[PDB]
Amino acid sequence: VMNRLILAMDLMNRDDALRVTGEVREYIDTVKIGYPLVLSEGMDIIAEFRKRFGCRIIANFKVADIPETNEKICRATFKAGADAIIVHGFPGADSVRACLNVAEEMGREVFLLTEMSHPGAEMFIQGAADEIARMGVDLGVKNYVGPSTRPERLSRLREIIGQDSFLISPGVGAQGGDPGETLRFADAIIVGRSIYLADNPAAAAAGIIESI
Amino acid sequence: MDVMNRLILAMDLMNRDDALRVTGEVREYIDTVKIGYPLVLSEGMDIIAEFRKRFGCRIIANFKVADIPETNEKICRATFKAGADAIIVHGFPGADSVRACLNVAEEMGREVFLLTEMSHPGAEMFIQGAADEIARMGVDLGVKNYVGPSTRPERLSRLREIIGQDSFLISPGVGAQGGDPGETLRFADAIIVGRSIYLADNPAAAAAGIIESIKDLLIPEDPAANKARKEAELAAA
Ligand SMILES: O=c1cnn([C@@H]2O[C@H](COP(=O)(O)O)[C@@H](O)[C@H]2O)c(=O)[nH]1
Ligand SMILES: O=c1cnn([C@@H]2O[C@H](COP(=O)(O)O)[C@@H](O)[C@H]2O)c(=O)[nH]1
Repeated sequence: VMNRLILAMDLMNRDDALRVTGEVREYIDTVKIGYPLVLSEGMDIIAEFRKRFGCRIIANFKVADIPETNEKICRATFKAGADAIIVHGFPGADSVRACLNVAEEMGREVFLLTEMSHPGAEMFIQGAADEIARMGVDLGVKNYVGPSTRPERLSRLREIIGQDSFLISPGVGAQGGDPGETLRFADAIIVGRSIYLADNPAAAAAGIIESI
Repeated sequence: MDVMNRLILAMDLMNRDDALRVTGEVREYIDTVKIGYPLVLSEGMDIIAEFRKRFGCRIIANFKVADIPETNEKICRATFKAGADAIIVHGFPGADSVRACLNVAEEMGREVFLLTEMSHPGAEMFIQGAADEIARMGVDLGVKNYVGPSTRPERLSRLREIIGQDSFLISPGVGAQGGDPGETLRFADAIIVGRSIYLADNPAAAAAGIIESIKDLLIPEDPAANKARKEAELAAA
């Protein structure tokens, strides 16, 4: 099946970002580009990564606005070339639907963020996570994001979304999540700092590929 | 901060030429412009510095920051380096995520606006239920600027009760979203208007008309005087 390792490229300058992604090109086929890089180098960086690496791109933009603005953000992001975009479910169904409509029109994918992996996630997001996942199912969402740091929550999310839904999980490495335990429930893991901060990113990526 | 005429333009057009033209047509009425991702993702972050260079207006980056602490810090640094005076941050992700933003703003001398409740229908599903707690979290963290819904003025008064009168509160949803400017300005310090102005056949006339409606509420310009006014409005509410 698919490669189970996704690189979160959150370096903030083009030279370092391109150099490091190039070094691990052999180990990953999907790169998640977020605002740290986009706000520092521009949306054109998406097209450049696709040209240089031939990878799929997930725009980790945590879309969380009203429907009208969400539609605009998705349209600009897919025109820039991203294959998928990560959307927050907490702002509600209408906001998620606006994203899905644009994705359906352009043949792209929406990933719904159900529960985040950081400590602060326990304050409000965790309590809404199961309902958000259910909302996703009701809306026809097929791609989800869940926390590597809480495997029991990942298990519960998997129960709600089913075996056919695709689940990716961040929080591996720097945040404390374990690749193996995470992959008992998620289809793929997201790894950022553990790879990109390393003196030898290729060796770091290779090591993760090894343990899984 | 003090917002001229209590009106903030939400400039969500997606091309530079139209955005600069409309803002230029209404600059005599406002001194605060809110720029979000529709414009930034289309024209680049350099658009913020261009607006500051051209108009001298205050710029609030409406980025709805909602990531983990580490990423939030990066987004705020990049945004403030680009010229934004303030940034809007979501509180649903928790206290550590908001704190990360506040620390950068404190270090760089900028401001953080905490979004407590959104104005769209979907806000009722999860946000509204967490809104009072998010506002209290903001108070506990030292947050001094907030965003609340013009579409639910009664929710705004409750929010105002939690944050006090010294906190600055702005509110979107007026115009296209159907929000009530009059009831909203009993509680918020300023309203945000996007489409009703930028999609108008004459943006300047649209802005002028809204300001006339605001001036008719007889809201004091002096902060101390409006504080007294707001205290009485809240007691009545
Ligand atoms: O619940 C979470 C936690 N983290 N991330 C993102 O995944 C990456 C994780 O990076 P890291 O491996 O360096 O901690 C970063 O881009 C981060 O914003 C999410 O999208 N959701
Ligand atoms: O709770 C809300 C609702 N809307 N907005 C934003 O405020 C503006 C309102 O625009 P409008 O006047 O065209 O409806 C847009 O930029 C929108 O993303 C918020 O920040 N928070």
